[PDB]
Amino acid sequence: NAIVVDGTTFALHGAGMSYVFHANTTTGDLITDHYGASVSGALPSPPEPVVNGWVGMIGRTRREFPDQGRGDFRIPAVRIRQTAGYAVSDLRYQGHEVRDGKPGLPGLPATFGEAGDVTTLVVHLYDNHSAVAADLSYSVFPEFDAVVRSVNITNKGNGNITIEHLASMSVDFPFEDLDLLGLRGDWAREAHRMRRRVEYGVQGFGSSTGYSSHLHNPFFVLAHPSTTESQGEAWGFNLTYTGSFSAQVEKGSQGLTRALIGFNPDQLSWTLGPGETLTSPECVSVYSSDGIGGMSRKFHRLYRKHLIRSKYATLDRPPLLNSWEGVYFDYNQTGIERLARQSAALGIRLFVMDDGWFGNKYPRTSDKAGLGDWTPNPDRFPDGLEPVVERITNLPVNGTAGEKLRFGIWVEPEMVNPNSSLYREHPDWVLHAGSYPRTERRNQLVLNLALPEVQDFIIDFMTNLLNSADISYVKWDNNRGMHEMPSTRTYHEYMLGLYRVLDTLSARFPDVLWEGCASGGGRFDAGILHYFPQIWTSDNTDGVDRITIQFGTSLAYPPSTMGAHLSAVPNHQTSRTVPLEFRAHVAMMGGSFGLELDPATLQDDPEVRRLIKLAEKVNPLVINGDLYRLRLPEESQWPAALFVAEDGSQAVLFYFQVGPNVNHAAPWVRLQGLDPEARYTVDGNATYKGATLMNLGLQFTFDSEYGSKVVFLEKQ
Amino acid sequence: NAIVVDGTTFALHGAGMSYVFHANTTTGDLITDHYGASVSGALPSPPEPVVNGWVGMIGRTRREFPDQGRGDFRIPAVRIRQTAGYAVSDLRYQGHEVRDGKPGLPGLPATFGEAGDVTTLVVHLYDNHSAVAADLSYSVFPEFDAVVRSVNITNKGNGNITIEHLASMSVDFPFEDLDLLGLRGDWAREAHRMRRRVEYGVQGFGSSTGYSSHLHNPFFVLAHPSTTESQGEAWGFNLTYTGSFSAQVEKGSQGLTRALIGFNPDQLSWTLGPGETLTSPECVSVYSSDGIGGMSRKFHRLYRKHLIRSKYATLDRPPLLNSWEGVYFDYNQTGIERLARQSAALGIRLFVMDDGWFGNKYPRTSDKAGLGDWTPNPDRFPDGLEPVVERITNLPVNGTAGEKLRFGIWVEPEMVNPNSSLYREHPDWVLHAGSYPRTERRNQLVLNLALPEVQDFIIDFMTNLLNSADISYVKWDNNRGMHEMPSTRTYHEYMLGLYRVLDTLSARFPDVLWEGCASGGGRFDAGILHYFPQIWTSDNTDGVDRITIQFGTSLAYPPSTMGAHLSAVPNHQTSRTVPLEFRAHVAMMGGSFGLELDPATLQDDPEVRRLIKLAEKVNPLVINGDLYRLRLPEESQWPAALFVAEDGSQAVLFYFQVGPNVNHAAPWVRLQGLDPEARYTVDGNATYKGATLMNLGLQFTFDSEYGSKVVFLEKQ
Repeated sequence: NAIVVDGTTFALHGAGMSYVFHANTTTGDLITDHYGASVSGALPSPPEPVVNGWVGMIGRTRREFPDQGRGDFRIPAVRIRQTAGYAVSDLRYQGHEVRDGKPGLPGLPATFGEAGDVTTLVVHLYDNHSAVAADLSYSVFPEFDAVVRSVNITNKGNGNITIEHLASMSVDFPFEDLDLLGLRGDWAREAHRMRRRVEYGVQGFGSSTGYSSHLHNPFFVLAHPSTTESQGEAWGFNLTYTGSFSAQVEKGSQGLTRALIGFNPDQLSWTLGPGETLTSPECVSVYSSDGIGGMSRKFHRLYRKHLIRSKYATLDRPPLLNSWEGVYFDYNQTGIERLARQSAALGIRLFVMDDGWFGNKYPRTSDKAGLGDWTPNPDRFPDGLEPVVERITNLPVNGTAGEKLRFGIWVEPEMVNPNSSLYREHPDWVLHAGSYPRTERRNQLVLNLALPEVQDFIIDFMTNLLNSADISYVKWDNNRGMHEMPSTRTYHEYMLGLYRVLDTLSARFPDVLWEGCASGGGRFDAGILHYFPQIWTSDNTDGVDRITIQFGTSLAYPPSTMGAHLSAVPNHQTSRTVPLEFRAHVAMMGGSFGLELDPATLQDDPEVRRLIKLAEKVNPLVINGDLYRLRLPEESQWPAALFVAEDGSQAVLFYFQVGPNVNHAAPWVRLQGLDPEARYTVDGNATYKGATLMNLGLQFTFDSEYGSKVVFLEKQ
Repeated sequence: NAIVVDGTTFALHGAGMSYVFHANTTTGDLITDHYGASVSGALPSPPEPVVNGWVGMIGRTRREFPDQGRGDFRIPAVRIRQTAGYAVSDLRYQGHEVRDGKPGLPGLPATFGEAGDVTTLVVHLYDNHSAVAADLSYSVFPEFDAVVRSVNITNKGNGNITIEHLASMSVDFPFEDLDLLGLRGDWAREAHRMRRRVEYGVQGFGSSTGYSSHLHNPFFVLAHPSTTESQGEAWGFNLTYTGSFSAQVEKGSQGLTRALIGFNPDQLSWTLGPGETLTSPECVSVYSSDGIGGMSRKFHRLYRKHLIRSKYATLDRPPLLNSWEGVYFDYNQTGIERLARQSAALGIRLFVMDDGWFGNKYPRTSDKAGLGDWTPNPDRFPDGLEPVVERITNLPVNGTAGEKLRFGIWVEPEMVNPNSSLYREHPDWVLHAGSYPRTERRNQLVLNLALPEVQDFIIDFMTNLLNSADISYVKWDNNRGMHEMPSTRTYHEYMLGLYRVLDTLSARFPDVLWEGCASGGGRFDAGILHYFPQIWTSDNTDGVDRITIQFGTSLAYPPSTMGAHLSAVPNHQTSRTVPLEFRAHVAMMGGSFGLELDPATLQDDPEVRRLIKLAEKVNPLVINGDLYRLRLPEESQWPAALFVAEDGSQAVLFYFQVGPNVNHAAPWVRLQGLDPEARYTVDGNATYKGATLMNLGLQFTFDSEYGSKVVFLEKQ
């Protein structure tokens, strides 16, 4: 009984969430009644508001699919330029259907589930005067208090129409003070938490790169001002889409707040011919009454159970060594094998050969050539790739007894250098607008994945690459945004093309571990997580800054999803030097731990082998546990996080001291998410009751500029 | 004409400040009218308030010298236990006197000036029921907008009275929003700026250590919430005292705000026999209508001209090398001359021998023995101190053509180790209370400077030490607070003793550079500064923390006063590693630049030598210039300071980037204090108008974790 229909009243009920709206059988419009904690039985209906001035009754109600141009002066969820040239729309309720389970989304990633886990309501709207239909989908995963929404615009007329704006999700909030949380950043500093009070007017963010981007993530939280990581009410929203997007919160004149996410309107002019349909990407919505952190934990469990479809969602990731920051472009066969040998002697189970291996006539010896020609470079691999992959995958891994090293490889399929062979043959494969200059970023242009030719070029050279040697890992990079485009339609057709490609290649190679990447987290979104079980979090590999970046990213996405590598010091992006154990402890909070340096530069082998076994020990709890962000880096210089097994048997605490703490008391870190009346053994020694660890806590002191502790808890 | 008297109205006028109060003919009370920017002529009087409830008229007025116990329930400026046992006091105006110049204070440090720079009004109050006189002094330095206040209480009856509380200055503000600024800290983190809204109730701070302490400085600012370093009204208050203090700011039930500073009342129980007198220390107050930075510049120029009496107040300090961090206790004759030789090799002009040189039967080889025994250790100085100091003062200074190195020494006169000959001889000289444990801090006790025996002991061993070799610099340290006291009287009696000793010694050796110290800034107050031209700012020598520490101290005291040493890395207090040029540039903001490291551990002699020459070049501006804090380290990671010559012909700009600035724009630093129409050549290259440098500014970028720039300006 997760969806309940009485009359025109639709109720979606999770475990501790409820979402209730109804159709007004006088105006035909869908009106929101409640989105929050559980309600049941009869609900109080609001007294009718007195109407004065220009704002009519339509400007005073909470709406679910608001249009503009018939009296509502607030931001709309939809804009349609009709065939006759009006931008008016009057979509009136027509009927509905409830079904158990969740239909797929055509050509797009979506959450999925079976009849027990999820129930779906589709509501049908129709415009009599313009012959346009809109179908609104609502799915409830009741276990996670999640509501997944998406919308369809179908043109049933006889001329064309243009969708000038189409929000995936559109919720109207009652009059109450709200705070908006987002993640903002840029290259080497993605996912910085920002929190601001919602003001009369518009605030929000989006992306115009054509991808979800480093600048803003397609994610935001509305909270009461008093809401913390563990107290109070939060509403999260996540767009399942890798393209441009727009997120907007508007507190209207009357005091109700409108929140909406979907396509970036400015890159959506979607012509619909008679009989065509536009399908928005899904938006996943979570409510929590247990603070922002409760909201995150439901997201994390939902994505790990009903979004990440790869067989690695719950499997542990091998500690890897990536060759980029250790060797950059300057190597050949000889060096790659040197890195692989030192890798397996240290206990690393997977070796990744990053940029620099490909191109022939135009070799990838720098930023400036070879993207597009995806065959090994004979100057560097004279007998091909397969014999080197062969010798690398015969190296035994230290401290393992049995297992041999695995090999992975870097690719950037959507891109081409002008100085390449592919570009010389197919210069029209790239994104461009007529005769305008083809602007480069890092000397490359973007391939037009809206063309089926370009799609099959990528599908084919990756199928051939993965069948040419023993490759069990692919890092799929993407190092610039879209600039000039042959039409506004191409923004979303590129993404439909990329999804066909990612869908084919990941279904075709289910045993490859695929890592997304885009100069780090430039495409860190649920859209990519559907096909890839993990994403390179950031090119910033500095211990101190990775704590801010990993904490912010975990606001929406599960730590299982985050790649994190121990790097060399002084750090190549910050120039900051941080001790080796601090750097490692930070990386162990990523689902996929690894090294990214020349192992020749690290001289304490027993320490490194000791940190790699610790990484393997904590990796199961990071993959499958629940995260409690005990102390945020934004609030203090002692950030801390707690991973609790889903069944409470075990926990691991990461606790850091960032600044020096000169001549001063240290705080107490208090845990949460334990059993108050249970006993827990802390790091094999003392034994405390759950209530003590949660209401008193532990205190750690350091006499150093940087300090860190990884502490294990066993229940009894 | 700085003091205008009209009947019972008293007006104190400065360049842009007026301070106006009057005696109420009917009540005898001194009422404040205005403490702010200039007024003249007739002043508007407040309409009379309506009285309802328990708070009578006395609780609704602005009072100059408030008592309690006659209907004013607000915090009082004085409390006297009369001979009959009452704590009541009705001091009424009897008369006044205006004089040119300014009297000194009996036994206490105080500001000074001759006729043309300062004028003084004394108001006589007298209580006829109890025979108690009180005399309030107001002095105006018109050029600096400074009012200095102090009060004597004289017992003129036939019994004893007790002064249980006596504030040095007390102002009632009208009803208006106020912010309170102070300097808080502890060892190795002195002088952190703090700012808070003033609230209904009490707020403030003080010292219970017997000295002015690292924990709070005897200083505070009242400013409007909108007030910045360069805009708005600010009222500063500074207590010229090295002992315990209390500063309280109370917003009363009616909304007037009472500010008071003076003796700590809990450490003041002063009994006056018939005819006896108590003098409070003076309180300097500065008003500025040009922001908190304008108030500091007036404090800085007033202290340099009218407080710091040493001949070094406006003399350049020689670059010095201190042995403490390079060698600690472990050395003898041979290592001291090594350090001196190497120091002269770098261009260092003054070599200071720090702790560890003294002691005989209980040698000072560590923290645990020898304080009290101020003869040179024969195990470390077999032929005495004079032969070594002779060879040291013969070393020529490199790049100086002629000058010979000077020698300095460290002493801690007010302290004794139980393991010392002094203590076995005179065990009763230490501060103690009967048979209570003599609790130690850093293995030492405090000598009771209230006893003339102790004073004459300190004068004698310092005079014999300074006459026994060619010593031109003394570092007077003091490494613990007071604990047990033979009586409450002793808190102030100690200070009167300490000041007699500092007066005697500092006038007996006017050509020694005296530098105060107390575990860094434990006695960084106007009291010491009267006798010593510079003070060791903090034991923390980390370059990043000294920015905060030095900017903070500069809120009250001039940069010519602050000692700063370039240290080695990793830092001994923080463990931080910071680049040498950064470290060096931070230390050039203090008046006495120095080195505190073993010269053999230097990565670059040529770069050190070039940095010492740069210190000698910036020093005249730091000693005599006006400080403009352009950007505060509490507000961004780009702190900046500007020293402008009094005549505006030259300026030095210090600019810092503290953390890394990864992939992000940098701010503009905008100057101030220049002539908008003059032209100024920047670092011998470009030439810009003053308005351009002030309204647009300069921009600096960095590819590193830590950046710094020292940029010189010359009028044309």
